[PDB]
Amino acid sequence: PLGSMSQSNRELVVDFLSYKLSQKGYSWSQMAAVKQALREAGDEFELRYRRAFSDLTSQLHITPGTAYQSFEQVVNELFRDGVNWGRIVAFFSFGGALCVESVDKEMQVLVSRIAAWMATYLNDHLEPWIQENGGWDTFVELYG
Amino acid sequence: PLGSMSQSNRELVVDFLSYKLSQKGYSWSQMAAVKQALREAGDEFELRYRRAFSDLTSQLHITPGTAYQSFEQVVNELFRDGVNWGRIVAFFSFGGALCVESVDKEMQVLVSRIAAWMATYLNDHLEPWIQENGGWDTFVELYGN
Ligand SMILES: Cc1ccc(CN(C(=O)N[C@@H](CS(=O)(=O)C[C@]23C[C@H]4C[C@H](C[C@H](C4)C2)C3)C(=O)O)C(=O)c2ccc(-c3ccccc3)cc2)cc1
Ligand SMILES: Cc1ccc(CN(C(=O)N[C@@H](CS(=O)(=O)C[C@]23C[C@H]4C[C@H](C[C@H](C4)C2)C3)C(=O)O)C(=O)c2ccc(-c3ccccc3)cc2)cc1
Repeated sequence: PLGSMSQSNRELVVDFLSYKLSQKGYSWSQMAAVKQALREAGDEFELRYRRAFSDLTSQLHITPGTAYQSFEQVVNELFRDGVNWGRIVAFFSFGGALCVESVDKEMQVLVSRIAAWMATYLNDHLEPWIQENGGWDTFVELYG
Repeated sequence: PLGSMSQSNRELVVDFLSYKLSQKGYSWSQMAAVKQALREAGDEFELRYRRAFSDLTSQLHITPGTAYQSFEQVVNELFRDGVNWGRIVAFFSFGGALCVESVDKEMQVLVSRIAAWMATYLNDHLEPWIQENGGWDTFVELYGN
């Protein structure tokens, strides 16, 4: 019978197939294609701007009392000269480094908080620009 | 829909953060850890058994006319002598190679059908073994040492 294990097994199938296709330059779906391009873009960005990115991550002193306001202020400096795809990649890489740092410092509780901050920032600040500049599909075209 | 951006942007955040955490040996969730261990196990298996795996994948070529039974027949031979985690990894890798081949042959439509055959096989055949052998959490523990 179709219980809860069948649902989680389907999720594993989709994830594994998405991975294998991506290794050959193919994609499970357009969403998987966006996820893959953004994973690779973040790696490329972190490699190209290692030293300058280290200076950015050091600007936010994450503690269990850190509110969205503090994250928004640092991220706003990133988009000071306007929005572009590269600055959006830097934004994802920044939230990415904050999560790693939180777990390193045994503050795993902050990971869910960071994820919610990122979603709010995207929706409030970046989504209108993303829509006006061809959506995530254009980012995939440009990156590939 | 009213919640479509909220859903998709959240999905992107979760995916990217899961990826960054995994690169440093951490995991977003227990499900993310299962997914990562299975991705790495698949790569390991494919590397260790390159020649034997080539013999297996050459047994089946999916066309728009291929029925589930042809897939189930080949997969059944993987588990004729019993189930273990390594044979489960080989099953996932097998499905992955069938999907790659479908896209190589410009038949991307078959990838969702293969994924549904894999889910059916797991539900109809492997759930009792997975449960009895400690679930996917035991696979993660065993693979990680
Ligand atoms: C993968 C990647 C590679 C490079 C960059 C570097 N960069 C730019 O290259 N900026 C371009 C404008 S752009 O449209 O963003 C160009 C893109 C080229 C391809 C396809 C698509 C996504 C990627 C990769 C960027 C467009 C410019 O100004 O000439 C930047 O926008 C940039 C952003 C942030 C920092 C930075 C670094 C450390 C602390 C704070 C900020 C530096 C450069 C960012 C990502
Ligand atoms: C990542 C990986 C590495 C090796 C194998 C090879 N292998 C075994 O090594 N089998 C073990 C028993 S086991 O419980 O599967 C051991 C595991 C060790 C770690 C942690 C966890 C998942 C992985 C990796 C296997 C348990 C044995 O027999 O002593 C096999 O069971 C095996 C399965 C299928 C084929 C095969 C090859 C080509 C065409 C068709 C089938 C060959 C060997 C499969 C995966």
